[PDB]
Amino acid sequence: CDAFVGTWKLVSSENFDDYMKEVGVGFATRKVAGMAKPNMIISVNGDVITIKSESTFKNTEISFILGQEFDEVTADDRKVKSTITLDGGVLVHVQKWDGKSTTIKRKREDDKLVVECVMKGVTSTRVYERA
Ligand SMILES: O=C(O)Cc1ccc(N2CCCCC2)c(-c2ccccc2)c1
Repeated sequence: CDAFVGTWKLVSSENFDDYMKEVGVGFATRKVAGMAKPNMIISVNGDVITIKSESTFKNTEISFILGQEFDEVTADDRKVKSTITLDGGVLVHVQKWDGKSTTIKRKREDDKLVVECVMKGVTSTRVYERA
């Protein structure tokens, strides 16, 4: 994951409110979470990848090994079971909870890190730049 490592800042978002609605996030959390401009900090130590999200809304952190499921409390307080893999150079993060599923893909495109969040037919695209 060398080209993912570093400190990234959110610079654009599209369709995120609709993605959060599809996920089941309530009104007040959507409003405050949608305002956030997180920094995403990605690091690797051996086989362990750590992704931190720091913002005025919440500070979260996950550490994981590719292909190995882990339990995650999301920023909107879902208790999910997550599995992250590398598929053709894209980090693919699947979250399962309550019979539901959402997929978050992270990829390098030019000097950006593009984050695509999909729930059923709804996609949100979040673009990060190096900090
Ligand atoms: O990291 C990304 O930008 C993609 C992504 C996906 C889900 C997010 N959650 C879970 C869905 C409800 C809102 C919070 C967030 C998020 C994290 C920190 C502050 C605001 C938003 C970011």
